Amino acid sequence: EEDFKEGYILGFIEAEGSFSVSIKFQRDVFGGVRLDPVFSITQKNREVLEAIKEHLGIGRIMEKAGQPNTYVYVVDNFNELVKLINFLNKYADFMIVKKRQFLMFREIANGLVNGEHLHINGLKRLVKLAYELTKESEKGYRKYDLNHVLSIIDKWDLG
Amino acid sequence: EEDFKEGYILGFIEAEGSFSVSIKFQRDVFGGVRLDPVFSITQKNREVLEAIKEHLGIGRIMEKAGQPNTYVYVVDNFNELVKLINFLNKYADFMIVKKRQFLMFREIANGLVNGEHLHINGLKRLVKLAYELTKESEKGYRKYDLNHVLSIIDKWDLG
DNA sequence: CTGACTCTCTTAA
DNA sequence: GGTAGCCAA
DNA sequence: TTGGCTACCTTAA
DNA sequence: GAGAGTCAG
Ligand SMILES: [Mg+2]
Ligand SMILES: [Mg+2]
Ligand SMILES: [Mg+2]
Ligand SMILES: [Mg+2]
Repeated sequence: EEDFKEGYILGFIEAEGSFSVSIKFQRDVFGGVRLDPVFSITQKNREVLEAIKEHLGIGRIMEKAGQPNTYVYVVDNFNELVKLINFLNKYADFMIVKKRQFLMFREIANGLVNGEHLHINGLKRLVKLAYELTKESEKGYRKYDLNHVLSIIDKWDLG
Repeated sequence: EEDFKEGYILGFIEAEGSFSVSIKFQRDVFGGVRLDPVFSITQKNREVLEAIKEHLGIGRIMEKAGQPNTYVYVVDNFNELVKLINFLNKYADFMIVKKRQFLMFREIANGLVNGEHLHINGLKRLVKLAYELTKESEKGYRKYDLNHVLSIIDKWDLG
């Protein structure tokens, strides 16, 4: 049964999967702030990343910078992100370890997938949701605090 | 599906599961050397460990020494170890990341279960298989090298 | 504006 | 993610 | 001899 | 496990 196989992935994602939304300051972007969603799984054994990549028909594999002979399975473009999300909604309910992260991650991805960040308030909202997301993880951090980012969005608006 | 749930576990085990066989020098044991098999999964989210434990009907949960507020799901007694192994043999075929570790782990666990370590040569073989196991691991280590352990067994045999 | 490659930072395995 | 010490059972 | 709680060591997430 | 820079597209 491949249901078992899909249980393998979801189980694998709960253990070593990663839902992240970076904030990149780009002057030519609306609001002067960009949100960049990135789902990924790191692994020494390139093999498993290959299966998953093949069973989901999305994402790419690479060498993890700074850690030679280690690989990262990544899926970040909007199109593949939707498929990824489509996939997880199916079992989201049994998601134990990372249910919240995903839910918050989906909310942001979809939000961008619906151009919510195309207006000031919309952008501020997603940015806030990104910081909430960080609060959910142990290994995450932020270069600048929320108010700082928000004050940059306001500066841009005055333009 | 209970099958999907079984895939969640196997996937979880491949990512963050642990198959270990410690060597402990105990002067009153046969060969002066003991091999101690331990399967375990560490996790901050105690919840997920509770499920797995409740689903495998075996193992225990504890806080992880040195890492307050982090938990470890451990299954090490011979009885539970067999059930654990019985479980994994089922899907052992699809195991990608840790297939070898398990196979080598099982060989040792079983070997002790059948008292193979009760005769010198038998004990020596399992000890060797343990070092092979460490070779398969990235985060493992040995306090003493193999020849040293083997020379302790020989010393004890003279007595 | 988004894609994606390069690089950086943290700790739970 | 993996080892090893100890002492009771 | 094995159980299992305590303490220690490493890096792949 | 997770965040940010840069520049081509
Ligand atoms: Mg991007
Ligand atoms: Mg792993
Ligand atoms: Mg034991
Ligand atoms: Mg891990």
